Amino acid sequence: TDQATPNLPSRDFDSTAAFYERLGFGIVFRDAGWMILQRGDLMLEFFAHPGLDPLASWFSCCLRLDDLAEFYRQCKSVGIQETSSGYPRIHAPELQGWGGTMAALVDPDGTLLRLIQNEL
Amino acid sequence: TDQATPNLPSRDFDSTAAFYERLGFGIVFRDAGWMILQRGDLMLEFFAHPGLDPLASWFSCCLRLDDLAEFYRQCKSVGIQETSSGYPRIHAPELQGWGGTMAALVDPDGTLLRLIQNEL
Ligand SMILES: [Ca+2]
Repeated sequence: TDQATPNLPSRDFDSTAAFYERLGFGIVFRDAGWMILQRGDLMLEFFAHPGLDPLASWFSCCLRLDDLAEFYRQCKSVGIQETSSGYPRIHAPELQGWGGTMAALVDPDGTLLRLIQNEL
Repeated sequence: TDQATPNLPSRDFDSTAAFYERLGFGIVFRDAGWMILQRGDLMLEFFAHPGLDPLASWFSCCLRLDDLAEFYRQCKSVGIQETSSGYPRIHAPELQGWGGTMAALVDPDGTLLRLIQNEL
């Protein structure tokens, strides 16, 4: 099956893996410069980027989810805080101008994951 | 189905849509700041980034393809040059350091799409 995957920066592969592992992602590949995490059909690939400046980062991807509320619930239960300040953090689901609901997760490297509910 | 999609920059949605249309992608959604292109199961999302410098870009994504050969054949056939610098451009499939094969496509905004043959 053809699939397009995001390529996201990681300042430290161990901390990235540990963060996403709490959300159900497992490592399916890892070498000195590349890491792939998977959670069911969700696949994220990370490149080593020790010099990243999170505040100047335009990195982001979308997670289009069949059940956004489950995932969102999961983020809050492992202790990611609902806040506007610092990272990592989450932003609650909000009705968007396009009739759908969307939340946001910001990971330890300041990467924005837009969480979007699939049109059921 | 859950899916993670890349979010890639575009200085001009018209030039982006016209380039990917030659490779079989259609527009699924477009507004002033966001655009979504689709080719079968491949989904790419673009955000407006008029200040981007295509020669200093860190943006990339992977295309993990059931038939890389076919895709690569379509790139050449629409006239994307196989060269070592400048954009857009293509890099021919290369047996990589994992046993698999890989090619590279650089798009009109300097974005690197790594083209990988899936393991059938
Ligand atoms: Ca056209």
